[PDB]
Amino acid sequence: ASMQKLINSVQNYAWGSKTALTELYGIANPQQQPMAELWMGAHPKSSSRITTNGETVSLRDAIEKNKTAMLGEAVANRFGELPFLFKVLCAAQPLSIQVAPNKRNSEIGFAKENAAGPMDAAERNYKDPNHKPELVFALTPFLAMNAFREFSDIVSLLQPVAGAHSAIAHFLQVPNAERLSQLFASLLNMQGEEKSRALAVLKAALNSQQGEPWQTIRVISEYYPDDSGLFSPLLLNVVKLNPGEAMFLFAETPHAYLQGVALEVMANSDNVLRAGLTPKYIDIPELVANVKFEPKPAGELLTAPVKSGAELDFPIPVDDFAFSLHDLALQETSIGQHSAAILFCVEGEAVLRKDEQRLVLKPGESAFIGADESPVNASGTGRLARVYNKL
Repeated sequence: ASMQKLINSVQNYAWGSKTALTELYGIANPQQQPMAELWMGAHPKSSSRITTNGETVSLRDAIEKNKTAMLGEAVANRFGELPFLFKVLCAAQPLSIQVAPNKRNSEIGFAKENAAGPMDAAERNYKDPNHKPELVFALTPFLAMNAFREFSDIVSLLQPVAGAHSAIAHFLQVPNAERLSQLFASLLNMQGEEKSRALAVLKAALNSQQGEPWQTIRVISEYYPDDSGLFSPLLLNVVKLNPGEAMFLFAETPHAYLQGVALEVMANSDNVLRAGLTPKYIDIPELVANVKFEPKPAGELLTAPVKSGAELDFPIPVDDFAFSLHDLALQETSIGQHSAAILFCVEGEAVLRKDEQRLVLKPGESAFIGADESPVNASGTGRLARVYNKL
């Protein structure tokens, strides 16, 4: 079959929503497990499957058998694999702050660590040498953190808590990238009485400061009462994405997913460098070496999409993946690409057609389109998201 409806995995991580996938898409959950992520792709931990004959097969194994045909020649020769994983993300709670090292440093990190051999230890930062560019696209109102605030913004937010830590006072005295780096490291390295002091001052400020990002700190404190990451909304932009809005997560930049439901598209890497809101050991020197202490103005945080006909493209500044939304109507529109694609029904109902084959997707369902099977015609109502490669 030219178009392959996907059988996808749902990760039941303890942080996931017990209800979000059910309420959005009607996915069953009779025993009320946490449903954290719905995976669309060919990840070796849990590949999506396709149906042949009647038998199911791993999408990963199927691509493996047939790389050029499935991925296209460009993707096949550049990456050697499907170069992205596409998820629906549905936490019940705020998640860890993370930084993605760039490609060069991920390579260096992966090698530095092997030469001292241990994969599943807590000292380990680099599971592979890939970078991890990512886009998030809000499905429901989505609260996140991304990038450092303008320095003057940080100064204003830190004034009320100047007494929490001497690193704050030091930054306030000269608010520059050097002292921002020292502050960031100082905060994450707070211990014992130094840490209880700082957290006591912060929690007292919440009673006298109103609005954001103070409210965001309250939200986080429900789950991370004893985490130096509670100060992060004062350093990092807090963003409330409306459904349909997106943000690209650049390298070397702290970010976090705090509340809501989104699509996530990422390059393939299992590397996770944390920067707070975690009980795990953090290697602060390694983290600091992979952070660019440059402000990002709020006006620059969301990706500006571009509409052409029925297609809304979200320009991504890397080659690893591309992302577009497609309006559906009665009159078919042709959706084609030089690569493999995954198509996901965001809302309404999608009827895909390739020659004689018809495939209906309801919201939350997806299909894989191999490169050799492009283009397909789409009709119906609502919108289809597509992950692909523009190479």
